[PDB]
Amino acid sequence: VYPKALRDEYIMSKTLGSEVKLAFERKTCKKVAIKIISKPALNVETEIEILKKLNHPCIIKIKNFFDAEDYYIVLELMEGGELFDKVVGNKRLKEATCKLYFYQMLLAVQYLHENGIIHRDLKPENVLLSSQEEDCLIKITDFGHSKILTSLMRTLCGTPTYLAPEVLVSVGTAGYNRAVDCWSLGVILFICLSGYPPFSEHRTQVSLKDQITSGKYNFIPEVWAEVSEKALDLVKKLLVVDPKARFTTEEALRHPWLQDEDMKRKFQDLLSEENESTALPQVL
Ligand SMILES: COc1cc(-c2cnc(N)c(-c3ccc(C(N)=O)cc3)c2)ccc1O
Repeated sequence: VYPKALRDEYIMSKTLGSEVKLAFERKTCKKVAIKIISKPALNVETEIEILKKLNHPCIIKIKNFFDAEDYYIVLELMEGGELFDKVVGNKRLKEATCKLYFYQMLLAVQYLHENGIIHRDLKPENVLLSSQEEDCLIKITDFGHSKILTSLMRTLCGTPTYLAPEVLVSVGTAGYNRAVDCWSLGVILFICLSGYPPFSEHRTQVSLKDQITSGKYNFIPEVWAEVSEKALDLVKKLLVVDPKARFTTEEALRHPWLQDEDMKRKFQDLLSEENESTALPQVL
């Protein structure tokens, strides 16, 4: 059974994932999502400490937290469910929709990056859709694995006299960890546009570690011929092996594919519409 303190504010309903439960807030009769996590502590102390501090349309907000036998985390409820469900089993979203979704993905991740945060676990199932409309807001979720951006920094201005070699060498590449969420975005954009994974083991004898390190991804021109060159061009620039050359969230946001005033207009429209709920009258 659930804590008295939890049951006291919420009315636990059905299951949504596995675990995430649906619940109603007593005060308001509004639907919320409650994530349960059994005992560990580190990932949560931080996911909360992060979520609490974050503030963006395309990042999931935390509504409440319960430290008990297990951990209960109360979040905004995304009604469209996971993005994974939209692409699983070679389903595929129309390009215009991918641009819409990916644009928000870029905004969200750029946001984290501006704030010294690295998600590190971006997958189709950590992206949630605000409704069942395929014209909806998406939100990034699952900050369990996030890093937060100085060891080297200090080590640097000192006596390199005893400093091991490997550490100085580590400098050239230091400070580029975020590049890994851009990889992941790349992988995601691929699956979305095509229907299929860039590096799977379906019909191929080359290892998976080797497809990825090489950069050589299963490219099936039959499916891709349906997809624009502008789109695919971007996928290519995110799936760069060298992280220093890889596209950043910003370079991606400046890419031709994303200079599309309609998709941006639709996102606007979509934005304000969510905000009508909270719209405070303001000074004129
Ligand atoms: C179609 O209905 C479904 C909804 C959900 C669902 C709805 N809202 C959410 N906030 C979440 C959710 C997903 C991931 C996490 C995380 N990993 O921390 C937290 C909350 C899920 C899921 C399936 C559905 O069929």
